[PDB]
Amino acid sequence: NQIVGGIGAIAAPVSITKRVRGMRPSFRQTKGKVHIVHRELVTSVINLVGNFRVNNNVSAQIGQFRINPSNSSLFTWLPTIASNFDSYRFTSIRFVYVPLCATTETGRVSLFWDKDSQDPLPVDRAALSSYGHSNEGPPWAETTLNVPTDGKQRFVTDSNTTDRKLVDLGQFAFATYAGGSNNQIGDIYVEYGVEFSEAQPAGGLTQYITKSVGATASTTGPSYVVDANINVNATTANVEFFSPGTFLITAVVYGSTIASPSMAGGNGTLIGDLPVVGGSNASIWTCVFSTTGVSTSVPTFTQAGTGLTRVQYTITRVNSQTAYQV
Amino acid sequence: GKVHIVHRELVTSVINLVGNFRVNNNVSAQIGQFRINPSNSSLFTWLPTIASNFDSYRFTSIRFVYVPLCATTETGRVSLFWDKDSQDPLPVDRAALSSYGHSNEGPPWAETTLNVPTDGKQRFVTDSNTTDRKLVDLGQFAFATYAGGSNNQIGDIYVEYGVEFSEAQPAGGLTQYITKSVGATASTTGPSYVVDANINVNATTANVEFFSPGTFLITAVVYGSTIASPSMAGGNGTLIGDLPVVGGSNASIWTCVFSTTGVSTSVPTFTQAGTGLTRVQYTITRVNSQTAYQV
Amino acid sequence: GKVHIVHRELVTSVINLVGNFRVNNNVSAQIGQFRINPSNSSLFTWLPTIASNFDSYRFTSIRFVYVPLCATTETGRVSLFWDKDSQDPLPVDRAALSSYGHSNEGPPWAETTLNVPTDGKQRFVTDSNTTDRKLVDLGQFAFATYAGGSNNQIGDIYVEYGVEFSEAQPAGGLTQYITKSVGATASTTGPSYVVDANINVNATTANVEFFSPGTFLITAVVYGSTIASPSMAGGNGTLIGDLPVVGGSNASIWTCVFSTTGVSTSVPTFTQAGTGLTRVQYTITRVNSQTAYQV
Amino acid sequence: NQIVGGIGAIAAPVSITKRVRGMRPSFRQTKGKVHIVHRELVTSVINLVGNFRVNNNVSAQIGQFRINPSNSSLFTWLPTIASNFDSYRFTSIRFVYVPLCATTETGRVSLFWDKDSQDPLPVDRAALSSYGHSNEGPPWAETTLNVPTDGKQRFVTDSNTTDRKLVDLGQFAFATYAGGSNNQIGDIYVEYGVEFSEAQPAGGLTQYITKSVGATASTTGPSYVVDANINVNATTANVEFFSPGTFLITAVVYGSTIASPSMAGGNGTLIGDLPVVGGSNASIWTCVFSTTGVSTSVPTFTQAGTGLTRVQYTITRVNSQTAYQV
Amino acid sequence: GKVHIVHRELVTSVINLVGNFRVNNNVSAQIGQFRINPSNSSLFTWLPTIASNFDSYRFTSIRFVYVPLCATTETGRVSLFWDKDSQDPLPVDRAALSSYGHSNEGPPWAETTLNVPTDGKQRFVTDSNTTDRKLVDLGQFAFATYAGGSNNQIGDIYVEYGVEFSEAQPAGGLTQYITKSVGATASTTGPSYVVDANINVNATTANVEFFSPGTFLITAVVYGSTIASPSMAGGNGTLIGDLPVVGGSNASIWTCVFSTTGVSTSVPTFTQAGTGLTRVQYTITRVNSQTAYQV
Ligand SMILES: [Ca+2]
Ligand SMILES: [Ca+2]
Ligand SMILES: [Ca+2]
Ligand SMILES: [Ca+2]
Ligand SMILES: [Ca+2]
Repeated sequence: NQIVGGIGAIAAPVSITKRVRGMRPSFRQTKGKVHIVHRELVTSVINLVGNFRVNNNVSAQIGQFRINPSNSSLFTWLPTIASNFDSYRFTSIRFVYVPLCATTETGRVSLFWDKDSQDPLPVDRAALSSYGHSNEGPPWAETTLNVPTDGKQRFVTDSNTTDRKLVDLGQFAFATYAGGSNNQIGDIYVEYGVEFSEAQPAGGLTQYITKSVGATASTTGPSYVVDANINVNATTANVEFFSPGTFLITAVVYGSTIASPSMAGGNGTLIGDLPVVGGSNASIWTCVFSTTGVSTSVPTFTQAGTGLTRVQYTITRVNSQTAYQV
Repeated sequence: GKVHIVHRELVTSVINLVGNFRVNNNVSAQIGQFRINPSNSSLFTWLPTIASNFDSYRFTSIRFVYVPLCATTETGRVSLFWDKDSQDPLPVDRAALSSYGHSNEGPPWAETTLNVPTDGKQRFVTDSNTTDRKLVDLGQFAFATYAGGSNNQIGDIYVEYGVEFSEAQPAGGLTQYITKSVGATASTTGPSYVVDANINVNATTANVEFFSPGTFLITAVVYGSTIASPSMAGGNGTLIGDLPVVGGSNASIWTCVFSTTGVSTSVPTFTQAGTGLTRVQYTITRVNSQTAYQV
Repeated sequence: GKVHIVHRELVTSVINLVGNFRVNNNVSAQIGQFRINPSNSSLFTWLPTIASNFDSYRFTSIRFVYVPLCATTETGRVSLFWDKDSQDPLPVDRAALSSYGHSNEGPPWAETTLNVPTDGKQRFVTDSNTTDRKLVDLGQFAFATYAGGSNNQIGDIYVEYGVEFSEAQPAGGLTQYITKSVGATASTTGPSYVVDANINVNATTANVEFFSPGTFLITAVVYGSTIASPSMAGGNGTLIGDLPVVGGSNASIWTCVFSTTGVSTSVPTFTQAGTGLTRVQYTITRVNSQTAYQV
Repeated sequence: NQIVGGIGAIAAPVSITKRVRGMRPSFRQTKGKVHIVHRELVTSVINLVGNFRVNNNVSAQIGQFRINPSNSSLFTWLPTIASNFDSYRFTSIRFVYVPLCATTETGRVSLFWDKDSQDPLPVDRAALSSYGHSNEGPPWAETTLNVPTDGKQRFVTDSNTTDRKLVDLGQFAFATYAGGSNNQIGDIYVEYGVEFSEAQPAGGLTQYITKSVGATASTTGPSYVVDANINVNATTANVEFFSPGTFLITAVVYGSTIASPSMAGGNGTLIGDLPVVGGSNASIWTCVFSTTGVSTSVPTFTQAGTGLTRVQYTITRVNSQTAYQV
Repeated sequence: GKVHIVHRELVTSVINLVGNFRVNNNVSAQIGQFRINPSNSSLFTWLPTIASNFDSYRFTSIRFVYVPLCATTETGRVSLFWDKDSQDPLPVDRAALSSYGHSNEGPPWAETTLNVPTDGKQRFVTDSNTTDRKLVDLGQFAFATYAGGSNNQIGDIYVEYGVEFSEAQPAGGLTQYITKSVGATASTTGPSYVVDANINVNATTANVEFFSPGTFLITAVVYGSTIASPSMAGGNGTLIGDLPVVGGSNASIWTCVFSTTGVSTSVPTFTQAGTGLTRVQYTITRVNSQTAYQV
């Protein structure tokens, strides 16, 4: 209760941390608009040593916390009920950072908001500091930013909508530029109040991406993945995720002879059987698996093959007890 | 007729030593060098890209903050102070800075602000010509640190201002032109990104490092006998482009785009070797990351 | 948090022909190239160095004016007009020319103004530019001359405006980057001080020529067989510094500071010959005069 | 905000430290007496391990925080305006110690006040504890002492005044006797209110000391240095400072042949050129330099020479842009 | 400065089938295709002849009615609904359309209206370029029918609107240009009268039918080997002029003026045979009955 002498001074403890409760969502209707407020987390920030890095990976994949109720990577409970509406408006939203490391962890972190959604995620240390809404902060003290709202209603991303910039409240991000260690530091909570209007039949929750050696990116659906998948001719069909959760996939390739997908030795763990067939001109392989984060080498599938023409996947989110013949 | 911007940006990092007294992260203190003026590119880093398109200013309110970066277990004393004329000499011992009328010390694990009083008069922005550079500034800012116990970056300082420009001039750009020879130094031209410190004589000696953050585009020509390639790796700043290079008999021209974090270490940024050298030139611009030389 | 800038500046020169139709000084006319947007470096000159530090703009007033820099003894009507959607394809006849919602036809020796209305909307500037640059602009400006005349310069167009920026970005650069292989249809980034008019195949063909005024700092690499030195003189643009150059075996790098103006005479500005070439790169930026090379 | 359990107890944090502001001085006149109150620092205490030590060096140089408005070693802003008066009186003065190390730094420190000014600075551990005004304290908690004032007016030390004991309010000191490490620990602030009376033409701010093999100490002016300079016959003319700041010096020696002053390899850094001439019977060398602290071996000038008779210096305080031909 | 018209015109007919679920009178539903926008010539039929002379609009109030045409003894369910973005996919079963917030069903022998809410913002009219075509529209309208028991036209739907145009553009016309080859489809240009469905390969196969009402003027060129004459009789639409025609060896050009009612059947409208064909072109304009090719 009493800190030892002297008096009236600044004291630095070993750790400070708020304790949180999982409050329920609460609804409210008003003039045909349904209003819902809730709080959940997004991710936990991890730092490197001696290297600038933003959003837990070095490629940093522009977007990826695109603030929009259809985005599953940021909101984890909102988008499965936001697919019943075609318009929204944020009435209040703030990002809360709460630490979970000791005071002896070093490396000053930051989190910030941009208004558009294709500014290519800065690399210089000085370019981070000059956003209009940010918080410089040490990695052991809580920091919160508000992000300003509008009156304009936007759309809730049911189609491809390639100029995905007029329908977004902005973009959220965070970065670290010192350190330290290679541990978790804290986790970012977001609490928010939204509106919805003009109810709709339920849209899909299934991504369909295509990739040949060319146009990247002829995709549709909610971006569980984005254009980060490597194939040229060689032992090259690499898929890796960044969004957490557990998914149901189905793949189809084309070209010369192939091999089996070697998922072992990387992120994400099997849960079923993954039946596979092919090896002459095309092959199909479906699976179901869970994954956690994360940024690392030797990515999550490394389908080799010999000489390839096209590849295309379908991704959908599903629980545990949906796998194959167990 | 008078614009009025309000912004909060970065200045520089701080680096303490093991129990001495340093002002603005060097010995010998480089008199001036943080004169607060919207064209001084060495302290502001977003402001002077628009102060080149004006001539007069008036700071309506300005404060300097200091946020921590280090662990709470590191000893130190950081201090922030302000003299109202630009070329009174900087102090040399820690006992002197208690006498400044606008000062604020504090431990390196807590935030620290100070205001700096303004006045309702207008000044000029151009500083390449005014000797003396004394009535064209609103003052002079300097920080200092005096304790142990490491050599690590233990924070940085941010400004929070409000300006009033008037009667615009045409934008000449933000490029530098740094010549150098084995002799008189250094005949700069432009803003002050970098710096009257770039070691080169005749031997394996053509060294340039930076001390301001940000991403940059540099071109350079050299002269003399056989020049080796610039091996940029090992020091501060990382390559983002392709680094084209040519020559090696009488001259060698090479462009680069990169970004540096500013904090320093040993083995500086570029470090061309060469064999026997005469002179060198540098043009430094600040530009973003999309404009990289592709491979 | 809304700055407000009022300023007046130049766009481009106007040249006419011996009795034909032409929009914006060429016949291919390259749809949308004078879209009005604060980050359009081909339209504004002083503005986009400020505009690359913000996201949301709003013109509060904008007014175009045409002054004659020509004698009163020559004929050929000029015209100014404005279209609020940014890719209607640039008409061909005289008849549909002078019937927009805002236009002012005039003779080539008289001063001619053009108001253009504003909206109370926030629009983004340009940031990794979209595929329908139509919701982000406040309109599209173009001029046209017909039934001259001669083949000389007969005036230039100035812009008065007033803007409100908001939501400050980090400092994007003002340098651009253009690569050109053989059969290229170039990829670029940053502003647009040039567009895809820079011809090269394998022969004495490595050409680039400007249209926008002002001083410039360029760097350029080439690749292939032996490369001749660039021969600047004979056409547009005047050298101001040293022009260092090296290479001639597989790749040559050269850097220039220069100033150019206005009309293209019938020869491009730099004209490297070479003997066999693969690809060329450029890095254009806008500087002032004293950032030259001093040998 | 809330310390974890239990409740109503004593908690030890990682660090405590006050944050300070550089308040301006403020003047006041009353009945012909000018009254001025101000706060500034003096030094930062550094400790050894396993050895008793007082005022950051082992020789400890009796005096050296002699509390008097002419003393530059303690007050750093006062003496340049206290040279316009011939009498003073302290109305309120306290010494404040504020920590800057972590809790894991050990070695209990102390600071104390004596009333005279030639008590020879104790060496025994027990002799430290029994001063009439002191504070035993750990090196991580703030401790303050007041020091009692009088009504008696004293003089402000414009002359040699060899019995420099009736004109002083006392003597300040501090010491450490355990540890620990070899780091800085904290710094001592002094806040004080003075008076002045009977204004004067401005006296000098220039010390002139002499030294031969004999009478030590035939000096004048403000004691920037004190009798700590070694010369006997041999390669022996050693000068080292303890007061911080930057100075203008001029030296003159006598005797047999000499050598150049080798300032490199110790405390204090060059700033100009130091022209030097001589080498037959006498030699002159001036310089200008800054120094920081400090107590170490191989002192700051080590003028060697061969066989010497006298040496005498002149010291004055001056800013940076006063050096030779740059 | 802003015009304001109020009008009530025709959209299209409705045709039910024997007990299935069809949306907008076809299977596969053709995503979009009734995006409500004054340039969408596929739903309005008097409006876009004046919306080509403007750029912006704002519907101030708009309702859609459905009047009956069939006998009262015919079973059916017609429905009218509206999604507020233009490229959400259309429903595929009758169970889905109960979830739309603005819907109104009814029997095919009674009148049925629905409103559609507006908003006070202005959009653009041009849709040849905006991908995505999503923020330039006020919504998307579609009807559907789900019962028996015939294949007859059982009504039609009418709009009743009020628009506010502003800042006119010059009238380019209303012509189409529909190229086609045995391969990629179809590279339209202009309004959407007709349609990405016109069957032709090489055999007795060059078929074009319409689905919008009105009187029209079409020209067409063909290519390949021997072409037969267009036998227009037997299908929808009646000749009103002379039908001139020429050629039959490498190409054949033919103009026609006619009117079609739109409702469909088998054996489509024109149906040229030919022998072996390469490509075909069509220009379709809407024009009245006095402009017929006389005999
Ligand atoms: Ca939607
Ligand atoms: Ca000027
Ligand atoms: Ca931004
Ligand atoms: Ca005296
Ligand atoms: Ca138009």
